[PDB]
Amino acid sequence: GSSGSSGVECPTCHKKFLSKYYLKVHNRKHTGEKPFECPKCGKCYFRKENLLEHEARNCMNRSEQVFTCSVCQETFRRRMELRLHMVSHTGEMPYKCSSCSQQFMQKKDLQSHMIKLHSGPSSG
Ligand SMILES: [Zn+2]
Ligand SMILES: [Zn+2]
Ligand SMILES: [Zn+2]
Ligand SMILES: [Zn+2]
Repeated sequence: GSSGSSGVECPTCHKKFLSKYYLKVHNRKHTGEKPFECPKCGKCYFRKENLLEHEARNCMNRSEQVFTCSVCQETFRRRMELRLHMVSHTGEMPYKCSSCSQQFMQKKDLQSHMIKLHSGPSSG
């Protein structure tokens, strides 16, 4: 049935990809001991409660690579989206700017933003 094409393969789930890059980032999950994991698909869930929900909320199903929240188990076809969504759970992003008052998830992400956008090689 389902077929793929020239590319790498996951020595864990046996899932081929277009480029190693994706394969690696994908394996990120596999690695790292976990307490529980959906016995239907294989989604590790630190908290049991979360695991149970998911099973009902959503499970393995031929569909575009999406992301699942960690509080409401939402659905995001993109990674960044989830990041901009999590803020709703914690009010707002963990990091913020001062000149523009931007928002970021990482400290370095902000510092660099102020060192390039605010402190770029241009005078604009
Ligand atoms: Zn895999
Ligand atoms: Zn599942
Ligand atoms: Zn959420
Ligand atoms: Zn800024």
